[PDB]
Formats: sequence, structure tokens, C-alpha cells
Amino acid sequence: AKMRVGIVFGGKSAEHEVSLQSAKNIVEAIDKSRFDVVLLGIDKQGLWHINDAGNYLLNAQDPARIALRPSTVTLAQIPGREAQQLINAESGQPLAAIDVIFPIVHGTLGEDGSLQGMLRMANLPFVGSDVLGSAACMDKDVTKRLLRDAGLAVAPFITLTRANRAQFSFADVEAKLGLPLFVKPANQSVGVSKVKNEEQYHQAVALAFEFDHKVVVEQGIKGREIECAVLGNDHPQASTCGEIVLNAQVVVPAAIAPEINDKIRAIAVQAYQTLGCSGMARVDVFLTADNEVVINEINTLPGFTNISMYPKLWQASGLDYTSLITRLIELALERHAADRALKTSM
Amino acid sequence: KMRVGIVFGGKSAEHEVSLQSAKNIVEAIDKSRFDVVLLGIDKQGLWHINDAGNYLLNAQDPARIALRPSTVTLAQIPGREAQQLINAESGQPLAAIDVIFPIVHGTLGEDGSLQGMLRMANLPFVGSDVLGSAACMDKDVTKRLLRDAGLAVAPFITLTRANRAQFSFADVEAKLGLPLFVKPANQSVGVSKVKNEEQYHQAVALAFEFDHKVVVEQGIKGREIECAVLGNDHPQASTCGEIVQVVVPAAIAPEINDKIRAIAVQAYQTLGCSGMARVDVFLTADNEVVINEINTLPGFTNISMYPKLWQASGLDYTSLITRLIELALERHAADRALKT
Ligand SMILES: Nc1ncnc2c1ncn2[C@@H]1O[C@H](COP(=O)(O)O)[C@@H](O)[C@H]1O
Ligand SMILES: Nc1ncnc2c1ncn2[C@@H]1O[C@H](COP(=O)(O)O)[C@@H](O)[C@H]1O
Ligand SMILES: [Cl-]
Ligand SMILES: [Cl-]
Ligand SMILES: [Cl-]
Ligand SMILES: [Cl-]
Ligand SMILES: [Mg+2]
Ligand SMILES: [Mg+2]
Repeated sequence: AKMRVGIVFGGKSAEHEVSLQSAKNIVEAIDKSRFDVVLLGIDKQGLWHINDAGNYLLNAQDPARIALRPSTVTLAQIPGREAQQLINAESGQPLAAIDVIFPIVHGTLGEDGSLQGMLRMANLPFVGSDVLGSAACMDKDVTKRLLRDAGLAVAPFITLTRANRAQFSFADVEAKLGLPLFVKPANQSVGVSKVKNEEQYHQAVALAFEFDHKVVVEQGIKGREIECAVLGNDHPQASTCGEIVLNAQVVVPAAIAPEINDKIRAIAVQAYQTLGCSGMARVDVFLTADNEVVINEINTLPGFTNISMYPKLWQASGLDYTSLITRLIELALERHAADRALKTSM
Repeated sequence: KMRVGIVFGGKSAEHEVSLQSAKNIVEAIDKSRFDVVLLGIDKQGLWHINDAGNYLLNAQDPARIALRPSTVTLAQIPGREAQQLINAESGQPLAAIDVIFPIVHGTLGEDGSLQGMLRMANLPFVGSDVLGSAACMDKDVTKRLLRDAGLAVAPFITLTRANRAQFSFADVEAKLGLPLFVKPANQSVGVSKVKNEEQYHQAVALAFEFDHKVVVEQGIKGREIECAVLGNDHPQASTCGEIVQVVVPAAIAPEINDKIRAIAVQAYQTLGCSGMARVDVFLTADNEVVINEINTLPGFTNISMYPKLWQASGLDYTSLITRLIELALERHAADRALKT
């Protein structure tokens, strides 16, 4: 009766240990009357490690030493299979069946649609946003353009590409955006610099081009840093808002008036729909002194530790952590059923 | 010589077209520079390693061309950067492939899923990356990004499962007028021309069979023109072609040819395409250019518009294939040089 949930975690990013913590907390809290779990760890070189819930961590209690436990099984996926899709690569024998994947692998590949694309090739249902929603939210330039087109507020900006970058001087950028500026790679908070003068500008742009082929240069926004948790597929719902306050403290709920809370929540939901998210996302905004709401980022893989903003916000809104995990799995399976019902030709 | 893995076939109704594309690429590819490895995907979605000497049944018959069945099924070990693909039956790795030329028409092969799998294998590949592929596949996302860029698209609304019943026919006619064209956002199957309410409800139901989003757009009056774009950061446009019959080059003024070409390049840049794309537009009587579609996996057969447009612009098919492979390798080399 139980579904087997494969939790895919870790990854090559600097957020590898956060992902381990997320996986640990999910394993600890998931409803065991409804779900069995299997742990699919990605080490820091990209390789996958399948383990049971009792032998996937090393030094699981101390955070400064927590680490993926190696697997003795190399796993492979057979693209195009509809069942028995995962096999022991060396023996060819199928692994125990996985009904749904819960991916919590931060950064490139894990959060940019590549992992979702591979899971789709293997016909594996999965939690969270699909290929397009993941890829688009990962690219801050594309996200900002879609949000702007929807009439939602974003920080005024210039996106530098390899093709266009030589057309701009610092004088052009300052003329359009003022000072200070924020410079960030479109796809990555690595490479983000605050810029007050020409020398810092050149160093920041050069730096960001070491991490991505596109660089977003933004007007600096004066505002509080508010975050909102969104949950759902076709009928998404927003949590209460939280705030990030320098000690940096996660403040739940944010100390804002209810009308402003609801205004941000409605904008979060609109943003979520504009970007085609599914399952979950965390929307990060700036709240200016005039209560203008400026959207900074839509994160399709929020942190999932017991202390992370996304679960804390749902807890503050009446949805406990165990129930949140169950809902995310139900949403994944609902979306998979809806997709598989679509027709392919006449 | 570089080892070029051609991934072809697949589950779509364009399976046979993909087979013909792969056959035409095998026959034309510069053998002084490339060794071909055939990775055929059968009609059920399983991947195989095929022998160039016998991979096609009825190869000279377009109505019966078929992929010869094979004992090997391929598997991928995610996250590996070498020996990424194995013979699933034997556990043994395939020899390293330097670059993938994917020509799998249909959903997974064009919507970014296949590209995501190849990225997870760190394989260079021809054509657009995950986001460009996924965004160009979704006509709603494409049209919104083009509109945001200041380029012209047909005025439209996008129906979803959630909002589907919020829009009455009267609301739609008031906003967009008649006739309308109704299409699934992601698929030209499911496309209907609508001249009244009875046709509208039938067309919307049809499009919702194929996708969760349905584009309803204003009918455009104009000639149907196509333009082939090639390149990464410095893309170039072929001469234009017209669909009436296929007329290559299109019988339009050179100034208008160049206007459409420059818009096709802008559209390509707006959507973040790489390698190649075919841009389909409407040319109105006032010479306004309304962009209909950006196709990131054009046809590669000998009757296909995309190679024919380049052929009529002085780029031969063999050199086109070589350039596409060079572009894939250039993009991989750029990505590989990034800090991580
Ligand atoms: N346009 C901006 N205006 C003001 N602060 C910004 C802006 N972009 C980034 N920041 C700051 O830089 C941090 C990291 O950038 P990000 O990863 O985009 O959140 C944020 O938490 C802000 O403190
Ligand atoms: N908005 C439109 N205005 C006029 N004709 C259209 C429009 N959308 C689609 N069509 C017609 O329908 C065909 C198939 O649509 P598509 O697959 O979008 O090209 C086109 O080749 C046109 O003949
Ligand atoms: Cl929902
Ligand atoms: Cl979070
Ligand atoms: Cl180029
Ligand atoms: Cl074509
Ligand atoms: Mg932030
Ligand atoms: Mg068309």
C-alpha cells in the first residue's frame, strides 16, 4: 500500500551539506504509514549512491562531519522504460521499484532542469517543478523578463551576453540604472557583487562571466528581504511571509501588516504561475518603504531542513512538516497522472 | 576523427522522418572528420547501438523504412563523465562519444528532456540547450518572451486547466476577434481555425487533449515565410522560403527578405537558441512580420526546409552538418571553461 519515495540529494554544489540535512530531516519526518524511503545520494564528483535509510550517512549527528556514505551499487537508468527503470549497472538486475522521486539536489543540473529531464526520460514521477519551470526559474534574466511581461515588478536591469557586452560602458549602465548596482550571473549566491564605482563594476562583471555566459546588472533596491512559500500545481497557495534580517536570522512570520502580507502572497502566486512552477517554490522579494514589491528570485528547490524558511513558513501557516512532505508527493503523483493522460498524435 | 553519436528514431509519429534524417546525415557527413555511432531509439522509447551496415530495414522506401531490431539496450550511469552509456545486457561501457547529434522529434526529444539527460552525461550536443529547447517548445512562453523583446506575435490568450472556464467565448471574441487559431502550447497537431462559438469549444477541447495549456490567438492575414538560423553567439540567417508548395527562395523583395532575416536572428537571440533553429513568420500585406514559431529541431531530410534554405544560400548540406558539430563543441568548450 505504501509508495516507495526515492530521495535524490547532495550534489556537487557548495550546498551539498544543506542537501544532506534536508534529506535527513525528510527521512526523519516522512509519514512512514504511507511511504517507504530509499536514499539516492549524489557525491561531490557527481556519482550516484543508493543506500537504505539506515546506512546513507556518515557522522550523521555532527554537521561539520556529516557526509554521504558510499554505495557498493552503481546505479544506471534505462531511458524509455516505464517500469524497472533503475538497475544495478554492474549486474543488470533491477533495483527495488521507485514510485516517486523527491529531488533536493541544489545548483547546476540538480535545479536547472537537467535532472528533471533525465527523470522524464526514465518516466519517473518527481516532486517540484518540471523541465521548463526549473530551467526558467534558474535563469534570472529569463525569470525577470517573464515577470516584467506579466506586469510584475522586478529590479531595472541590463543583461550582458557574450554577443552584446562590448556595446556597454559603465557610463551607459550607470546612466540607465544609477548607483549602487548589483551584478550577478544569470544562472547560479556565487558571483554576486555590490558595485559603487567603475573599478568595482569591471571587477564584478569579469567575475560573473567566470560563472555564466550571461550577467545580470541590476539597480540596487532599497527594501526589506521578504520570502514567501508557495505550494501546489494548478491551484497554488501561499504561506505567510517571512523575513531575512541581519543578526542573518530567519524571521517567521515577518513583522509586516496583514494587508502587505496578503499583497506579497498574491504576487508570489502570480509569479509562480507566470514561471510555470509546480509542486513548490520560494519567492524572494524586496519590500520597499513605499510597500512596492520587487521580485528578486523564484527558487524551485527551497531548503528543507527543519530550520529552513520554506517549511517554517508552512508550519506558521498551519501545515506541519510531515503533512507538507505528503502533500508534495501527492502533487507529484497528480501531475504525473495528468501528463500521462495527454495524447501524442491524432 | 571525432566520434559523433547520432540519436534518432523515438516514440513520435515523426519516427520515420527521423530515420530518414539520420540516413541523410550518415550519407553526407564529412568522413574525413567524423566517425558516426548510431544510437537508434525504437518506437517504444528504448535506446540501442546500431550497425551502420544494417541498421535500416526497407531503407530505400520512405513508406516502410524501419529501425532494425537490436539485442542491446542502452543505459546511462548518471553523473559519470566517462563511460556514461553502457550495454545494459552486458554491463560494458560504450566507447567514448565526442558529440551527440540528436534528431529525435516529438515531446521528450525536443522539449529539453533529452537535452537534460545529455547534460547529465556531460556530452556535447548539437542544437539548443535545456532552457532554449523547453522555451521554444512552449508557444506561450515563446510568444511572451518575444512580446517582451518588442517583436510582433499574434495577440493571444493562454487557457489553462485552472482558468479554462473563466473565459467565455464572448470574452475571447471581444479581446481577439474572429477568426481565431487554437493550439496546444506544447506539441501542428491539435491546431484549429475557429470561425464561430461551436468551432471554438470543439477546438479548445481538442487542444486540451495534447497539453495543459492552450494558446488562442488572433488570425493573421499574411504569407507563410520560414527562415533558417545557424550559430551560437553570432547567428546567421539563410534566405527566406515560402509555403504556398515550397518556394525557395521566397518571391519577396530583397529588402523584405533581409527584414525577416534580421527579425529571425533577434527572435533566435531572444529565446536563447544554440546551433540551429527554423523561424516561421507571417508576412502581412503591410510587410509587418509576425513570428509564429521557433523550431529548435528542424527537419534534416532532403525535402526539409532547413537544409534546403541553406543550400539556396550557398551552404552545402555536408558543411552544414560539420558546422553544427563545430558549434556544439564550441559551446561545450565555453561551458567547460566556467568556474564551478
Ligand atoms: N538588486 C538588488 N538590490 C538590492 N540588494 C540586492 C539586489 N540583488 C541582490 N541583492 C543583495 O544580494 C543578496 C544576494 O543576491 P541574490 O542571490 O539575488 O539574493 C541579496 O540577499 C541582497 O542582499
Ligand atoms: N494566428 C494564426 N493566423 C493565421 N494562420 C495561422 C495562425 N496560427 C496558425 N495558423 C495556420 O495554421 C497552421 C498550423 O499552425 P502552426 O502549427 O502554429 O504553424 C499554419 O501553418 C497556418 O496556416
Ligand atoms: Cl494544486
Ligand atoms: Cl527555504
Ligand atoms: Cl556563432
Ligand atoms: Cl525544416
Ligand atoms: Mg536571495
Ligand atoms: Mg507552422
